[PDB]
Parts: sequence; structure tokens; C-alpha cells
Amino acid sequence: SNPYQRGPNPTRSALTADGPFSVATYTVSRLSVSGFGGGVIYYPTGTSYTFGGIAMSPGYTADASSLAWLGRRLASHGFVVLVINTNSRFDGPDSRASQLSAALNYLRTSSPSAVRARLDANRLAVAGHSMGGGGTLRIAEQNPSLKAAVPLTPWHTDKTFNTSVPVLIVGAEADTVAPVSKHAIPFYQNLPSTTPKVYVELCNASHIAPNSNNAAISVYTISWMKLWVDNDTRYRQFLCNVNDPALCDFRTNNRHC
Ligand SMILES: [Cl-]
Ligand SMILES: [Cl-]
Repeated sequence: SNPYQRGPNPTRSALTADGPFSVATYTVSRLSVSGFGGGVIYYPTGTSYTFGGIAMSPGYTADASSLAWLGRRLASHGFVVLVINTNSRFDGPDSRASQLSAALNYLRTSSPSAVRARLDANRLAVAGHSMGGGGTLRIAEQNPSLKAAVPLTPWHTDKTFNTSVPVLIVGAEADTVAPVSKHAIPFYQNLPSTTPKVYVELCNASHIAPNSNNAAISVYTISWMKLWVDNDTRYRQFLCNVNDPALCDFRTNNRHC
């Protein structure tokens, strides 16, 4: 049952470190693509399976290296992951959405054959930090064929996204760049009631929490992508009946349980 299932039965512990797949990396040079600023593809190797794809945007004034740990972590659990560099480090959220859109098309159509051989382009998702998270919400509204969206410490001036794409937002309690009461929580609240949605808020963390290995980001991001990109119900356990001391808030419409 479930053609998209990959990897062993998950444990919490297993989801805080790199997963069972070996990872290869491919550098996409800035000048080799129009529509975004290149970046790095992390993707499984040593295997004949295909996997869903994820495009992920860094945040404000940031480079793709800021999310390298997470690009690798996701890929190691069975995903083809392109972490972009933006055309300019100063690009805003809706610009980042357009470049996510270009990056997804690049992964499907123009990436190396080794990468395309590992990709099922029918199952794609998006994630991003800060302003990249705002871009993630924008693209999920523009393109509802996406399987999932994970905005990390997101920032946007628009607060309402009418999307049917399942959304998990990570806020940071002590974020002063994108205070959750002004960004993350309004985004969560304003999503359609019918859309499966989860908000998790990290105790004591600030805006830079996504820029380094973080156990909670790892668990919630892997689990949401597995549940929606792979239809993998083994990962519902981490997302349902949650009682997680790393969190200082938790909200859900419980559509995914
Ligand atoms: Cl913009
Ligand atoms: Cl398409």
C-alpha cells in the first residue's frame, strides 16, 4: 500500500538527524538559469527510487548556504531539494515566490539527468525562511497543484493567502524580525478553514533559528513533507496529539489526523 512510501518506520529521534538515503549535491550556477539565482540541489543517490521535489528559498539578505543543513536533511530522508539563491539578496517575498516557481520548473525540465532520474515531478512542495516563507505562502496561493508548503519564521506584508495547499508554519517565540503576532499567527489564522494547517511556535527561538540544525524544525518539516508529498500516514503520529516541550504554542484545524 502507498506507492510513494520510502524509508523505514520513523522514530522522533531518527527525524532529528540525516535520514537513510545517501545524498548527492549539484551546484546550479547563477548565470546558468533565468528566473532565479541558481542554488544547490540535494538529492538521493545509491537508489533506484523516485522522490518528490521541494524548492526552498532563504531569507532576507541571505544565501542558500543558510539552509544547507535543511536541504541536506530533507534530501537524506528521501526528497529532491533545490535551495535557491535569489536574483538579488534584497528581493522581497513575492519576488521570491516567482523565483520558487522558476526553480520548480527548472527541477522538472532542465536539471541534470541524474537529478531528473530521482524526481517524481508530479509531487512538488515549497519551503522558505523569512521573506522566503512569505514567498512560500504566495506561491501556494498562485499554484495549488503544490502538495505542501512550510513557511519558516515567515514575513510578508500581505496577511491572507487563499490556498488549498496544506500549510505548516513554524514561528519563533522571540522573533523580532518577523514577530509572530504580526506575521506567522495572522498567516495561520487567515488560511482557509477547509485547508489542513498547523502552526508550531518554538520556545525561546529567534528569527535565526532556521539557519542551523534545529530538532523541532527537522521533525515538523520532514513530517509535513512526508505526510503530503508522499501521502505517508506513518508521519501523522508526529503531527497529531502533540505534546512537545520545545513548543510554546500549537494550533491546528486537525484535518490531517
Ligand atoms: Cl517582492
Ligand atoms: Cl508544469
